[PDB]
Order: sequence, then structure tokens, then C-alpha cells
Amino acid sequence: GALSKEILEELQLNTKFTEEELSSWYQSFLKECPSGRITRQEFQTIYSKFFPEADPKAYAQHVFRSFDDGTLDFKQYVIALHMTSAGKTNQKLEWAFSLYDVDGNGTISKNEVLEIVTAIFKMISPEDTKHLPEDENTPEKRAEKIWGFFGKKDDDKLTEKEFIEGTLANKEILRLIQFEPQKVKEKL
Ligand SMILES: [Ca+2]
Repeated sequence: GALSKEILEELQLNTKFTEEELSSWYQSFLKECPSGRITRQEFQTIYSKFFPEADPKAYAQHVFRSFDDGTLDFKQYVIALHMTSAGKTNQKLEWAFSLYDVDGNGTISKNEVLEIVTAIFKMISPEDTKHLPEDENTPEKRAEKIWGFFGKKDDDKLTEKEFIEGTLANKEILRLIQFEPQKVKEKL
């Protein structure tokens, strides 16, 4: 049951579990996935199961990739769940950058923002989308607003430094880049 203190370090005060509790979870985990590794397909299924009202395939895929297809270990699988469903968005900005930097080349492009914003948009039920502000109710509008808030040109590249600054300072950027299905819904 090693990676548990590793899980808590990389999670810190963000963890919603203790080492003894993570081990129990870990124990159940191994019963279901003996190898302790979970594939992208299996990960996607978790979200498809628990987000019946939406279409979480792309979202789950992007989340899985943020940890580098292939497989995730228990530590990543636990952290991945925390990133999407627990804690404060503010303690996840470094990870959020990893999420938005789709190809992982170190910077975020305009298209990459559209990719993630679209994936996140599909996590919203059709029902709740009518509550979205007019200038923020379609993937294109939201991604473009985000790009505008960072004052970028179509071919500009957004750095981690700037990403973190703006998501911290400009609360409208935070609202727009928001990736937690429940938080997006609640703010609406
Ligand atoms: Ca990139």
C-alpha cells in the first residue's frame, strides 16, 4: 500500500482521505483491478456511469491524459477523481494547466482551450445550458472569451505562468475555465 503517503503529499490538504482509508480503498481497488492499473476505457466508464445526464467521454479522456492512453495507477486514479470532484479549484491550477495543455508541449493554444472547454461543456445537461449567460452559452463563445481575457491573438501561446496568474486574479477566467461539473452547474 505504498503510494498512499505519495498520494497525500501530492494532494496535501486537498486529500479527502487518510492513509488508512486510502489503503482500504486501495484494497477494494485491487479486488476490481488486480494489476492496480486502469485503462483509459475503464476510466471513461467511471464517468459515463456517474454522469448519465451528459456525455463525459472526451472529458474523461482529457482528464486521463493530463497524467501524461495506456494506464493510470491508483495514485493517479485517486488524484484524478479529486481534480474533477473534490476540493477547491484554486489548489488545482497547476493541474488545470496540464489539462488545458492537450498535446503537452508546455503551452496552451487557442484550439486547445476550445478542445477542453467543449469537453467540459458536454458535461452540462441540456437542461442546465439554458441557464448559461448568452455570451457564454456555447463552446466557441466561452473559449473565445477565455482567450480574450488572456489578451491573446489566434496564434499566441499561453504559458503556465500566465495561466496561473489570470485564473487566480481574474475570477471570470476561473469561472470560464472551471472544469468541475458540479461547480460549473452551481455557478449557473
Ligand atoms: Ca499545447
